[PDB]
Amino acid sequence: EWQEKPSWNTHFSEHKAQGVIVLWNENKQQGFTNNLKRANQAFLPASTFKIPNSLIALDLGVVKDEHQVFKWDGQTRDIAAWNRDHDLITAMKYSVVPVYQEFARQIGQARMSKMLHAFDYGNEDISGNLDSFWLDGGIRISATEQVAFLRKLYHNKLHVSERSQRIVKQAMLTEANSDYIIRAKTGYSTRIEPQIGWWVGWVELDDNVWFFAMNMDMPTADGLGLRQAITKEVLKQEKIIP
Amino acid sequence: NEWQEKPSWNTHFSEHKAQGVIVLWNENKQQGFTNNLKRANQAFLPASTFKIPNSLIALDLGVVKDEHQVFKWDGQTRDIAAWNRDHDLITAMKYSVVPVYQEFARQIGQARMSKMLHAFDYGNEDISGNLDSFWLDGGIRISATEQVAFLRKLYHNKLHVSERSQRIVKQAMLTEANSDYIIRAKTGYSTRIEPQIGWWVGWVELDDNVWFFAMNMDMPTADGLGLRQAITKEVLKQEKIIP
Ligand SMILES: [Cl-]
Ligand SMILES: [Cl-]
Ligand SMILES: [Cl-]
Repeated sequence: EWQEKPSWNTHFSEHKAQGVIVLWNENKQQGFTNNLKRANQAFLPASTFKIPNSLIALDLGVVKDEHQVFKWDGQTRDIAAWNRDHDLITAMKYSVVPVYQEFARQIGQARMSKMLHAFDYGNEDISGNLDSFWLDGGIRISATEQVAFLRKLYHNKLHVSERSQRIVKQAMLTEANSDYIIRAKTGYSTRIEPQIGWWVGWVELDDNVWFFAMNMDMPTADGLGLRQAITKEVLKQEKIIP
Repeated sequence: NEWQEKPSWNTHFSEHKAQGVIVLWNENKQQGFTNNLKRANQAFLPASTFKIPNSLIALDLGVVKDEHQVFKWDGQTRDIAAWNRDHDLITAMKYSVVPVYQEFARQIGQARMSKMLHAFDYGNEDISGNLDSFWLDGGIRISATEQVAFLRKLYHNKLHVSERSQRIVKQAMLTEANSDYIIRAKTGYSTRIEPQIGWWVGWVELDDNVWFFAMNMDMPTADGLGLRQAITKEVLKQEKIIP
């Protein structure tokens, strides 16, 4: 079941922001959100799509392992961190779009489409450009659907090999300390309105896992840091992290 | 492998009234560094750093099925409160839960434990002593440079166990991670046979390189346990490996 916590709206309004956070207590099989309506509203995934894209590329052997080098093609693109060699870990960390656009070209429309359906991923729709449908094409996913997808990934329940799922969860590693581990991926959809930021992932504790997915209106890139900060405010209010 | 002595790093021990060795290995350049070459090659009891090979063996023999399988508490109230509860592989490594791993060793048995440690080229490969305590008070000995040689094989999935077991153990070694680095490591604290020492062994993952490390230091009281990580981090920062 889900549970609306209207009080959670404070963490968006006090930063002059609008958005939704969805939390799922894995032990209790219970979910929470500040707004049920926006929690089920579907948006472009933008770079959160790197999670399923990585999985498919690994499963098909386009990516051999997490340290295989994807050599820069020498084309100077607008983001300097993209204009160099990467592996899967740094391609995820630096959200290196051209690396993932090449994965999509190699996967191809037929296999991309069939795998998204097998994942039950959002509307499972790849309409648009093969190399950009997750930025300006027809694919859409909600915060609650991100959580459903992530829980399957966490439990190795997607129907790719276990190895492919473990490698992707490695590549999602964002923060770890003696209190918690976070595996997650940011997103920033700017190509079509509404411009939004994403953060989806989970928090591993000693004895529970808490899945999360948030999106928020992002008129300016100046607020991108709020994706993680609002999420962390909610986690601390709920005593999930100190 | 190829080591170079940097005696100036001794200040990181002596300024804390400590005595020990740190070994650092630059994977890209295939180059090693240490404050003291002799102690870097001196073998000690591994204590709970043995949980790294013991985990690998237990996973590959199916004694442990996966990293969230529950090891029920055996009902004995031991001195370390964090031990007196159910554990999985992740939390058994994090809280260094010895009795869980003593039961693994009893399930593994002497013949398979010996064969696997020979396969890993682990230290002196000697399992003399009690099957369930030889890494705390038996015959096994391993040096800081040997720890690194072992960890490099694990990092590259080159040890003679399944890739899955190696990936699970590297996940279970996860200690710290941020936007600058990831540390996969394991502490140890050898108290049963003199000289009592502390250990920290592992590696630092950067965007473009991997730095392996193994340190040990004398530990006559538990008061200095935090220096295992703090001295390592002092060296890492001075060398610009971490901010
Ligand atoms: Cl939409
Ligand atoms: Cl992308
Ligand atoms: Cl142990």
